[PDB]
Amino acid sequence: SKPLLKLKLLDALRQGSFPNLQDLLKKQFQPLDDPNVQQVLHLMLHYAVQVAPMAVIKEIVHHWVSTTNTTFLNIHLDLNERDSNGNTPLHIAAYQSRGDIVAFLLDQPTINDCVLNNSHLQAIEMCKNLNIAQMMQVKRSTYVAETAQEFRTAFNNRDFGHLESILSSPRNAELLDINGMDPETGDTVLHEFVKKRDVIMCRWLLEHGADPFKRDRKGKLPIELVRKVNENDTATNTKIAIDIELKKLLERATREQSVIDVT
Repeated sequence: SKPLLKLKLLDALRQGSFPNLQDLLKKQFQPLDDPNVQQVLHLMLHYAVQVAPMAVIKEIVHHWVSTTNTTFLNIHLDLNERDSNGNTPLHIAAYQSRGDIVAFLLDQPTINDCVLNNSHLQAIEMCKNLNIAQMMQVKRSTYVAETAQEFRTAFNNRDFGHLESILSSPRNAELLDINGMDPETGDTVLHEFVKKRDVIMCRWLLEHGADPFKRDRKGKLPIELVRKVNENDTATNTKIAIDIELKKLLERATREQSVIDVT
């Protein structure tokens, strides 16, 4: 039954009519609880990238990817769905030299161009056409710079909601290094908040991956940026309580870190 569904879907995709595809799915890809139906639908974007016109690929993505929209399909297609080879639609598009599809996918809100297939390759490495590879490299570099800016905006305005959205992004897990030097300031975030003496932000950063063993551009560890104070107990040391708290936090984090960032 799965082979039948695959052949049926590919036939509709090759014909290139989205309205026809929509009707086909609505009437023949039922019920929603059929395993084969679900499995083939999950690979629809892969198959579309292989045989369908740009217009169809665009309609598929705009109709069934965004989780904020309810549709008849009743399935939110994953733009980063991995097939049995670990390939995503972007991997397929890059290998098949469909530059326009590659660019379109890279412009989508939920795209993750860092997914590795079973051979440990990213989509950009699938390119035989290096002009397409160059375009992917430039688009990634632009995104990296804009995201570094987004992160700076969020932490400098102390917007935890925004920070949550930035660090929870699958793509940012690899394109935004909380322990790396910012491309514009050259500074490392934990260090900056230690100097700012914002302990709550420091705690938040540590819980989200910030490493107390990381040295910034000046070769300084976060703990070395704490005010040079003697006392280890806040009792009767009210005027340096924040500094003591900060020192204690970083000392504890240094013990708890477990995995030191290696560069």
